Amino acid sequence: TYLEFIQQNEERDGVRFSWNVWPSSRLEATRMVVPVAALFTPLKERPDLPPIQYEPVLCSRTTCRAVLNPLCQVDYRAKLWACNFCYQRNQFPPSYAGISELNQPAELLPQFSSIEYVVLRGPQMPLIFLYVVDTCMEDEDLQALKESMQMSLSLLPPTALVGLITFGRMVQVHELGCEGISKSYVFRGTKDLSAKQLQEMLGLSPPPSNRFLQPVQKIDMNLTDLLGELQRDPWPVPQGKRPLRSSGVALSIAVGLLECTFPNTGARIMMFIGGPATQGPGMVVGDELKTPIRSWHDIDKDNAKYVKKGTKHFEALANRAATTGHVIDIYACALDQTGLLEMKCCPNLTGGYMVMGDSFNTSLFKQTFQRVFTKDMHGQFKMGFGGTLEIKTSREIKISGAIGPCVSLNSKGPCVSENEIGTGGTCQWKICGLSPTTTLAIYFEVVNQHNAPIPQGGRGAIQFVTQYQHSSGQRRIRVTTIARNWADAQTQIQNIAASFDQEAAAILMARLAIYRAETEEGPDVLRWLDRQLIRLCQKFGEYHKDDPSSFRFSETFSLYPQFMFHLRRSSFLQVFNNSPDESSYYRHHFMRQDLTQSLIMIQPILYAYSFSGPPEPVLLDSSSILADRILLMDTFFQILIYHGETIAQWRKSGYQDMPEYENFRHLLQAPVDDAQEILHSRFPMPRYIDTEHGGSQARFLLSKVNPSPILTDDVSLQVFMDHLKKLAVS
Ligand SMILES: [Zn+2]
Repeated sequence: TYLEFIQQNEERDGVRFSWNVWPSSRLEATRMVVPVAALFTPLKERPDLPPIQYEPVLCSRTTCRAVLNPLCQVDYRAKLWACNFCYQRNQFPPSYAGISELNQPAELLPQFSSIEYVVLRGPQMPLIFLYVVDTCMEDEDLQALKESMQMSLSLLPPTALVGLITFGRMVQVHELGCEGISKSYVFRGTKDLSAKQLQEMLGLSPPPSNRFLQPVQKIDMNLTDLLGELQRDPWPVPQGKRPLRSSGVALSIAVGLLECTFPNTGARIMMFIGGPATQGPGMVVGDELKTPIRSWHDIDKDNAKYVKKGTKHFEALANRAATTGHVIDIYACALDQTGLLEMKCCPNLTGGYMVMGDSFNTSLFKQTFQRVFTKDMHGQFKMGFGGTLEIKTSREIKISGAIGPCVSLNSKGPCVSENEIGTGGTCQWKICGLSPTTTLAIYFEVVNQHNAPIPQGGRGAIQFVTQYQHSSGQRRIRVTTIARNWADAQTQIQNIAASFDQEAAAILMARLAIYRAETEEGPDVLRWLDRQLIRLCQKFGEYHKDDPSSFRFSETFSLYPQFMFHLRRSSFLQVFNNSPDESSYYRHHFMRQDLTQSLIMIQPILYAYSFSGPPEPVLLDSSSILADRILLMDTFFQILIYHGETIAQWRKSGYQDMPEYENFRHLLQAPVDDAQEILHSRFPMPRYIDTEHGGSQARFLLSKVNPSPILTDDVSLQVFMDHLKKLAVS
């Protein structure tokens, strides 16, 4: 089964390919409109497998150096292995001399196609956490933020190094390790500062001691008291004015601080803001409340003064922190926009988190901020730091590029395609921050000539190697080797077509579309998206020419156009009903999510709970809203519960509470158990809504159903389908 294949290979290798059978011909690979691409989760949580306590064995050929993997043929008589990539014959290290067919090392076993090594790379390093805190907010929000930060301090490893940079109109860099007296350097939040500047201005260069960054359990009590001591920015806010907030200067100081003290090691720069930057480089809006912040209309009509300048400021800091190996988080809670559009590149490129909300004094934020510090079954943070991702391919496949939370390392080589996609031109990327959630999209190109024979073994291989700093300080190397069969398209079209993963392809094409819209500022992303959908219909559909009623799709393709119908009208591509900060927020989380959550984002799921049936997903239509059943809707960003008319009065009357009807008792608790399960797992925490037929709060449900570029923009899926069928049969 291909369903069973897709599911097993993601659970084991954390990979979802657009096509699980690849065409031998580079010419026919183009003719299949969706490229050979994969969603890749490098740290896919794998509790069944143990960590391997020795060094990976590497192919001795200089131009290759691939890791020993289960696809390598082994001469158990001669104690040699042949690399599946370059066919070099390699000897095993003398530790393996007792290798045999029935007693082979872990890396050769098919259960370890995905494997993690624990290696020794010199001195261990403690985790670093730099809190950059906005103090231009109300005392309630500031006090609530103080609790969450004190709480996070209690969870950090005892050896972890912490530091505090507070800022309002001024930027104050605090000094730790000093007890009985505390110093602080104060900067104007009006001028920018470089690394070499800050080093000389702060005078920088077996228990270790740095002035600005100190161990947690060693200076634990002084800081948690200080966070409670922290009060508002003392400057008064005049009439109709916004506080002078200089977040861009504080971030530049925070980035430059770690840059010339602890470069090239794990560090989180966590910026908390309760409003937009109003002063200094990186400013998003003036201090006059008379002038509104932003809108997609203002920037479109070129009426946004501070957008282009401020964006360049944060882009410069993002590439400095990514080059240094540092993570930048942004926790923004305010009643209005905070500048996420101009700041998105800092978490987007370093793998840092982006969190939205109305205030810090909400359940939503407090629960989200502690999910950041979720520990695994061994008591260690689920965070990884300074990940280097190297990909190696068979000589018939080249790498077009990657799309997701990463930065290119500019590693050229034979596997790198000349035609680039996303973050391309390299076979290595840096990912400063990652978790078992982090999912990149890698795009490949079949290079084998059209009339060339099928490659040697009949299957193409791809190896993913991820070296990262574990949250325990250990150096880990995660290796995943996959293989898919080559196919002669001239004789095996149905084999290729049957291996199509429509869910993976839809998301893989979505990342292309969103990257092309958000980056490079494409004007007609939909016209590309519509054209590719029509070709896929013309290629893999069944029809008689000029007969739209004849058109049909097999089960392997039938869901793809519906995905495209919701994608092209979703908030990731149509932004003019959200604020620029909101649009950047949705795209930030989509670009780093697995397949399951990505499908939920593009096409929200609607489960119906009715008698005489288990919970069944139903069409996102007003027709699904029936009186007999209770429906759950997941939007990823939000969860909603809705009860029909007849069920609404049953519950208020209390038949649930009757000892007669245990029948109704479990029907109104089943979706709440299911909703609460998604609540306490997803990151960030989604906002939750429970409503009924009266539905004062049920407006978002109806706004997601029946809500009101060659293909039609009509809201009715059928009208979109009948137009797609018409064009596919031309
Ligand atoms: Zn090799």
